Amino acid sequence: SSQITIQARLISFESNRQQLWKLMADLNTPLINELLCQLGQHPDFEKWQQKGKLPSTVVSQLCQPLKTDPRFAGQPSRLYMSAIHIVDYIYKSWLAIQKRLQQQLDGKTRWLEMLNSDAELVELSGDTLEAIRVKAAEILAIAMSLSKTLFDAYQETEDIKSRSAISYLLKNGCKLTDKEEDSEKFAKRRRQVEIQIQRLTEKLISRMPKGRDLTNAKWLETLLTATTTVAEDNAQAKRWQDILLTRSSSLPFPLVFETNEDMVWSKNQKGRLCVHFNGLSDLIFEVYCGNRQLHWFQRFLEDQQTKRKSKNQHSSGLFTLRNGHLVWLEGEGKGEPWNLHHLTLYCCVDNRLWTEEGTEIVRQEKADEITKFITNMKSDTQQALIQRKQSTLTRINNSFERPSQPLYQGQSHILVGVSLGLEKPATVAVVDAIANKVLAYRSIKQLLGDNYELLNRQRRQQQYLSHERHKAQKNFSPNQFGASELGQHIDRLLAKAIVALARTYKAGSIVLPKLGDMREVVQSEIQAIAEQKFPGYIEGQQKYAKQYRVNVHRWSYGRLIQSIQSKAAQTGIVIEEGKQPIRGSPHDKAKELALSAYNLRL
DNA sequence: GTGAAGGTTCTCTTCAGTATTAATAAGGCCACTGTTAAAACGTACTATATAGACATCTCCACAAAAG
Repeated sequence: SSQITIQARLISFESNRQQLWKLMADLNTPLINELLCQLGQHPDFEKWQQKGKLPSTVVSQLCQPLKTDPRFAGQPSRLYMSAIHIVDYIYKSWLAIQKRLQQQLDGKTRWLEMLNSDAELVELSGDTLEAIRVKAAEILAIAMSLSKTLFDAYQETEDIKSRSAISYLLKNGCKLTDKEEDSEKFAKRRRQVEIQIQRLTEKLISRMPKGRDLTNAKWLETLLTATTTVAEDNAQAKRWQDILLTRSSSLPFPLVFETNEDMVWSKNQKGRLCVHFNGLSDLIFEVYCGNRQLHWFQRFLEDQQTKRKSKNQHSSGLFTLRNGHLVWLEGEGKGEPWNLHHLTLYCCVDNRLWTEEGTEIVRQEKADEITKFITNMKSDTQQALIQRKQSTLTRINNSFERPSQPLYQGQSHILVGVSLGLEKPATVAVVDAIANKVLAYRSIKQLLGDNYELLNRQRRQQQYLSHERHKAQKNFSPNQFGASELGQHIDRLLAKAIVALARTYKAGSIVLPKLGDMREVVQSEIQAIAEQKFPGYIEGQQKYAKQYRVNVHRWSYGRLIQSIQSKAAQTGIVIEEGKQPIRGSPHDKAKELALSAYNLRL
């Protein structure tokens, strides 16, 4: 996770900002909207959902006739390209989501079929429980990936004895068990799977990507319709209401510049770094950044100047800058939108390209990938692709003469396990795995140190700000706020503390748990309990454990994992994934998480 | 004639998914019975511990006959 974003304000005189706003809002965003509409109507759309993959070129092909439609014709080539990238990534995202959800629904539907109680397994096997227990002992002795191997063994073995023995073996977590099945805990575990299947089935009714209408013409024409026309029935009037409540999108889609050299850097005579974008060189924007990021923007000019001095004998494949996003940030107050909103550039950089040693890491990664490509790839334009790839492979050998910082060296036998929990967001154990000894624990309080008071602040603000929103909603007041930025701050403080401890003990890796989807587990567990406690009373079921379900939906385990992954990559510490045990305290969970990831190395 | 804008391709994704070890629970009012200590409280079949109205025997003092 070595890619990170740095940002700066872009400043320019009003006519440059107005011209860019009108390009984005009047042409580029309407084009994106049109591409999303046409792409969702394509005759292959239903087979793209089955593959879960979009064709590499279909957005580019749809955009070609639109580039000369009077609605969209006025744009530079890179703005059409940006619109293509926006639309292509949206569907690459959405088709990947739907594909995995469909696989989850199919997987659990098979499990629901093969989850049979011992009373059902007796009939469906025709064998006594001891007989299927012995047959499961044989099938386990052959399947010795074990879970998948049993799922593979189940499907084509139509022999109901072995098929039931696999069912019995899978019910217990791929192992034998002597103890009797508690019939109500089984019936609950069956009911959980039905709820999960239903909730997956409902999630697969997701909407197609909606776009951003900045005119909101549909709202005003619906208002005129609903006020002067009789609704033909309740369903038309409901559709009218649903439109009238829909909020207006203020801001256009950002521009995306996937060619780092489509940002051209310079220093003006007042000494400020400046940038202009390919196709819009007349609009000079001035960089206004914090000094904590200035060294990156200075590097972008130095990388640009280095390759010009070498007459392009360097490769921009090793430019520290990777891509840019050009974004309008919503301004407070009033004005024309190019005056109200603040133009902001977000630059992706790869942190390894800062140093010379890290650049050598990237160079070999580039060289191996391109040598693979050239070997596997072998038309005129496809031969031109090979020649560009071969030019890259030649030019990445030329050095940028970057700062030298020796790479981190961590001991392979020292690991940090990080236990994640709802009550204690992180707990760490430094384990010496060949010694099987814990070198150090730290609690959440020791990780946060002097910041530990922020953790009670978060809980207190989450309560307070929720209640103030609840009160504000009843007044239709816009003053609705929350603690997300404090929560993000805490997760970043924890990430830095964990990695600093890992560096201090020379740990080779940080071990993080494969939590899965905690929210759908908790939500289906609690619903199965509540349906027994409040039969036929839906509101009673939804009130049951409401605050626990809320707490689990706020638990930011993904954001914390992501923050740890970024900080570890910036110091070259390996991340490993392990299985967090359910037994024990957060300290013991962290220790056994660490040691299991060591033993799982094969 | 260095700089600006614009062109071009990048493959296949029949793969990934489906199993545990699971925590005390996460429901709150209303009324309505029915237990469950455990506190408050009428009164019984007893086990003694006296207090004192009476009955009893004993020791000592007086009239009739004989030398």
